[PDB]
Amino acid sequence: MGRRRSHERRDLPPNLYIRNNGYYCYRDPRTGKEFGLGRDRRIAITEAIQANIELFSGHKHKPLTARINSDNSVTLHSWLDRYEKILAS
DNA sequence: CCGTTTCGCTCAAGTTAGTATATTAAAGCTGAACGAGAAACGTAAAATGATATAAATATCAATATATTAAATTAGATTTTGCATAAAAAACAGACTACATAATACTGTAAAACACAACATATGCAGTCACTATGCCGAC
Repeated sequence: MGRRRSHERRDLPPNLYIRNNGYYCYRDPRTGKEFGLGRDRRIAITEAIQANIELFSGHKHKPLTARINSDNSVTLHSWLDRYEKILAS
């Protein structure tokens, strides 16, 4: 992979970059080069967004096996089970 | 004696009957840590119980007679409780004199930055290689 995922990519489209000088670039699916898009975040992002298309349903993440995860997991039944206990008190 | 069916029971999902509180305000309860003076104890030293026997000293009744400590007065006086009042010193109530800050006003250097023509390294702009398995193709 070489770079894998990084931290700045966490909030940037697939074909988008982010140099050291807070600048963003536009990758090219022909040779691998890139150009200069914008200085802002949502601006450079939206640009790469309208380039190919938006994200998807959720998140990709597909290395080789798996790793730690700490996302959202709200549920009604789960709450209800905790509610029945509070009632007994 | 034993099996079979009805009946007493409790679990599970609808159908009704009843009563109504939150903050202020000020305590009251109780586990746990905090800080000295007096007497029961105990080993050690001083006074006393132990112990006995012929000789020395005290035990005491019954009454005369000189002696004396000391409570009982009785009058004398330091001692003790309580102010009164003025000489003497403290200290606000005045006031000008004196040295000192806040302020009144003039005199002068210079901080702080816009404005404007250049000068140019450096970040950004644009393209190819570095570095190593995908994908696609065979096994």
